[PDB]
Amino acid sequence: VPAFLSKLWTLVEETHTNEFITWSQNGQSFLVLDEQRFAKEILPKYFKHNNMASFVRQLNMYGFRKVVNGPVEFQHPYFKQGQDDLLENIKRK
Amino acid sequence: VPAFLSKLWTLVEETHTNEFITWSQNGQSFLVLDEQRFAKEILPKYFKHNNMASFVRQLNMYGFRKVVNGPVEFQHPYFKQGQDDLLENIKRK
DNA sequence: GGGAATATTCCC
DNA sequence: GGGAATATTCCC
Ligand code: NA
Ligand code: NA
Repeated sequence: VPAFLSKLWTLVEETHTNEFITWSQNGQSFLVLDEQRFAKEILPKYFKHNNMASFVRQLNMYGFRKVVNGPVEFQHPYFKQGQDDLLENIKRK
Repeated sequence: VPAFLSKLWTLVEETHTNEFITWSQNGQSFLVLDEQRFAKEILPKYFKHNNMASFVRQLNMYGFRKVVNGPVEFQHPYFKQGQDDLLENIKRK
């Protein structure tokens, strides 16, 4: 499991970040709320940048898809709450 | 000129970093003094890491060579004090 | 030092 | 969103 996936799981799961990034209700996707504050305040604590576009570039590199200020939602079939055993099934493109 | 070369020039030229990274006497190379403190304190102000090996990986990627705690010295034929016009001649391998 | 994997940036 | 350039990491 590459660092991006382990950090992303920690990021979503961690309670102290849930103001900005957290599981959806059904646990089959995650939400990013307050994207401007998320990228300035949260991203540089886990990654080497503060750019939402670079975070989303990584999501796309691992096959995450968007779920169609305001919350944004992303999903991967093998990124599921309580099922971190599926993380090894996610492949970098 | 890629970001590494412009930052490296700024890093060497800047007086406030000369405790750790500075031109040699003849201006044809630069010196890194106190490498442990250089990488913990100076590198993360200009790059996205604090690892001497990653800085040296970039030097090698641009054709810099080492000049044979203790000071270490690096040179490139087109990295010359007062001649930043030569920076465009440095090529990434 | 350098090849190659992953990360970030840049641009279409 | 994704190709490709540059940056950083990892390993030999
Ligand atoms: Na969270
Ligand atoms: Na300096």
